[PDB]
Amino acid sequence: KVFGRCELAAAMKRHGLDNYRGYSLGNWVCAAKFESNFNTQATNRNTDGSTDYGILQINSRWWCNDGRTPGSRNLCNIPCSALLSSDITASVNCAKKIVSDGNGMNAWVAWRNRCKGTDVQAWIRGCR
Ligand SMILES: [Cl-]
Ligand SMILES: [Cl-]
Ligand SMILES: [Cl-]
Repeated sequence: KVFGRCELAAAMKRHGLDNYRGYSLGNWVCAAKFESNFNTQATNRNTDGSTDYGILQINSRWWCNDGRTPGSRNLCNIPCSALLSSDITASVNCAKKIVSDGNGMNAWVAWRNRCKGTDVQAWIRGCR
């Protein structure tokens, strides 16, 4: 599913991301825009052999099991395919574990490089 901007904003707010660990809703929507272009089906391979999955591009090295990342952990205890569902619950639940692990949203390279320090509330401007 390719979400609309305001459609994703509303889904992320319903699942508890608005000001989760201090990060307003626009931070998460900006993050999803540049990680996946709002596409729950997005995948991208990493040079180390891991793969990033879903609207927030969660890495199989640490967070999900895809059966092909040697020496990996599965800290969200889920298959990486669950992060590809048109239902974003698994992705959001796992994102909360990531953003709580010490580095905040700096865990997402795209957030640090394209959202951090910008006017992220523009990503939610004009939505209900
Ligand atoms: Cl599994
Ligand atoms: Cl933080
Ligand atoms: Cl914008």
